[PDB]
Amino acid sequence: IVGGYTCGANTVPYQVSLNSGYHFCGGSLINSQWVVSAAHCYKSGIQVRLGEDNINVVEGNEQFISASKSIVHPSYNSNTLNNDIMLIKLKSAASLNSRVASISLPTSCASAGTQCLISGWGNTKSSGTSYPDVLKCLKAPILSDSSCKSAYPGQITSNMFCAGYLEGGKDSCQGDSGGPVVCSGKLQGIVSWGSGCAQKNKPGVYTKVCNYVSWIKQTIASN
Ligand SMILES: NC(=[NH2+])c1ccc2[nH]c(-c3cc(CC[NH3+])cc(-c4ccccc4)c3[O-])nc2c1
Ligand SMILES: [Ca+2]
Repeated sequence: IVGGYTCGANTVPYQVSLNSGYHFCGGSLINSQWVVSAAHCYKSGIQVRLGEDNINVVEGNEQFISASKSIVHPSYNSNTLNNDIMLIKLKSAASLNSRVASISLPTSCASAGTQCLISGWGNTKSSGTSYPDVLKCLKAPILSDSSCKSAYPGQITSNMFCAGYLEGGKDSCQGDSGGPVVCSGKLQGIVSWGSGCAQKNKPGVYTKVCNYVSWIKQTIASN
C-alpha cells in the first residue's frame, strides 16, 4: 500500500497473508474454512496466516493453517486478468474471535464514490521496493466506469472496477494482490492489478466481487 497508514494490530480481522516461506499475496476470510484471493496468486505449497500484524515476528493471535485445495475460477485468463478470483479451503477451520473474523459478501454492487478500506503488506513505494513488517491501510473511493475506462481503454471488463486517486500518491501495489476492498462492511473487491503503483491517472483495478456471489456460494457448497 503506497500513501497509506498503519492499521493497528488486528483492526482488520478478516485479512490473511498467503505464505510459501515468505509473504506473497493477501486474502480475505469469508467463513472459518474458506478464504477468497486472486487467481494470479495461485501456487502449490500455501500456508494461510490469520491474525497477523507483523509478518516477521510471532507476537500472539496468529493461526498458520495449510491450504487443503485452491480453486481458481475456470474462466480466469492470465493475459487479461478477467475473473481474477480464487477460493482456498483451509485444512482445519480457523477459531473465530474479535481478532480473527470473517467479512460478509455483498448483496448488491457498490456505486462510484463509495469510500472503501484496502489493506495489505505490499510495497509502499511507487518507485522502488520497500515492504513493511505491519499491515497498512488506505481509504479509497470507487471511481466511475467512464473514468476507469478512460484510464485503461480496452482493458476493463464488466468484472473489474477502479478505485483510488487519479492524482496519484495513494494506491495498493505488488504484495497486496488478492487482498480485500471493504465498503460499508461488505467485501466488494479483490486487489488485482494496475500500471505501476500510485501513478497519476492510473488507478488500481479490482475484481468486482458482487458478480461472483452465486459462484462463490455454489462452489463452497459442493466442496
Ligand atoms: N497499482 C495497483 N493498484 C496494483 C495492485 C496490485 C498489483 N499487483 C501487482 C503485481 C505486480 C507484479 C510484478 C509484475 N512485473 C507481480 C505480481 C504478482 C504477485 C504474486 C504472484 C504473481 C505475480 C503482482 O500482483 N502490481 C500491482 C499493482
Ligand atoms: Ca506476527
